[PDB]
Amino acid sequence: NTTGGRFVDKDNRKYYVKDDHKAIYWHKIDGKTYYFGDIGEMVVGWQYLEIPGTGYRDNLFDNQPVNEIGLQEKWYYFGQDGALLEQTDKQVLEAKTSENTGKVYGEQYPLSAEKRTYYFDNNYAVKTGWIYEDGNWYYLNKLGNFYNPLPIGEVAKGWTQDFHPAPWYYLDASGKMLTDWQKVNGKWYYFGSSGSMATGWKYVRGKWYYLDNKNGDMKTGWQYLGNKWYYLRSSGAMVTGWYQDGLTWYYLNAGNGDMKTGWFQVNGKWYYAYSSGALAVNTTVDGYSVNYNGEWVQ
Ligand SMILES: C[N+](C)(C)CCO
Ligand SMILES: C[N+](C)(C)CCO
Ligand SMILES: C[N+](C)(C)CCO
Ligand SMILES: C[N+](C)(C)CCO
Ligand SMILES: C[N+](C)(C)CCO
Ligand SMILES: C[N+](C)(C)CCO
Ligand SMILES: C[N+](C)(C)CCO
Repeated sequence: NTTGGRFVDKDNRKYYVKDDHKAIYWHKIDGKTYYFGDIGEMVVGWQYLEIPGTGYRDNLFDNQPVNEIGLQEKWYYFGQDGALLEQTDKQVLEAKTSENTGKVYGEQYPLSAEKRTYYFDNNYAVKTGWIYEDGNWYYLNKLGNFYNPLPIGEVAKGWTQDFHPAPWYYLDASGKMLTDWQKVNGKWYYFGSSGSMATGWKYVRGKWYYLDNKNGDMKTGWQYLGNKWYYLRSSGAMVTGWYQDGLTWYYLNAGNGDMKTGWFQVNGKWYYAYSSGALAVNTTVDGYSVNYNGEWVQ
């Protein structure tokens, strides 16, 4: 809704001048959208800018006061003629890098040789968060790595937290979200149906597995958890019943799986495990005899 002015080439910059004042920030001119920053220099290419449409950064000229309101910022793409790319779906564009953002008309820089697919929201900003395409989920970065906004809107690869104990996801080499059991850096992780990395005890397909409570990696062998011992086989699955480690027998509780100590009964017969879990065999324990199977013979 800006009219009556004209574009001007001056001082190796581009301005829009109306009645001898310069356009600043966002303007809708002649069916296209432009942005002229804080002093009037028309921008081109990739730009991380305050969002348009509020009025506070819109239809303003440099003779007018500017509200000190700090608006939210997003990525936008402008053509080399300054016109905003008004995309609401997706488009393959030169990759944004450290060398091709925040430039104004007149500044010399090369377009990126590498092109990437960028996704856009209904208001022409680069989209972030989860998107679905061709049978897969991809995550578009919401934040910079851990201030610089460059990563925002890029396709996440590898281990990625989704911030609103934020959930972990793993995206493969093309960005596809993995589900179910996956081996990453030599260790097993379970991502279920939703993609969220499991932690703690998890019942999957009729067996118990323990994933590290913080890191998600599947444990095997003997594990001391919640003041009790459990034995997990090499596949990760929790064992119940009798288990022989070398010559030594252990009994893992039916159901819960915790290792028994002291006197315990299995199918009518009595057994004694020392504090280590080791079954007493062919000896006595406090007056009671136990045979080669560890059974109490009265
Ligand atoms: C990965 N999903 C989009 C299915 C859920 C994340 O909120
Ligand atoms: C990235 N992991 C989820 C594997 C560990 C971080 O604590
Ligand atoms: C070995 N896991 C059971 C952890 C995954 C393969 O099914
Ligand atoms: C039964 N487990 C102890 C293995 C899981 C939590 O109930
Ligand atoms: C079963 N015993 C009698 C051997 C000991 C526990 O009461
Ligand atoms: C860990 N336990 C004490 C249960 C057995 C020794 O490996
Ligand atoms: C002989 N035990 C009772 C110790 C184990 C049989 O599975």
